[PDB]
Amino acid sequence: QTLEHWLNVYHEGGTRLLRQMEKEAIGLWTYPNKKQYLARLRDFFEVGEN
DNA sequence: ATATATATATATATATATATATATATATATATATATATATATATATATATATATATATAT
Repeated sequence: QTLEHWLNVYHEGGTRLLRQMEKEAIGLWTYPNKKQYLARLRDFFEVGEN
């Protein structure tokens, strides 16, 4: 997974294509809002939100 | 491994706003038609006078 690939997918289609890709590809996550993504970051790096 | 209670994401349903078309209520104007009024002419009926057809009364 790289930025170029994501941009290509987006140019091919909107949010729906990326949501489908989430299911298609392993080891990937997406979040439509920042709070959940930051929660994932926290639980990955084992730190408090501060 | 399933129930049972939160949390998040998504979709649905509703409310607001505006644009466009249609329906309803009201008023007015118009036209048409109906009905009536008016005027004129003619028809019918009755009345009166004269003419035609027929008979009788009065005066001498």
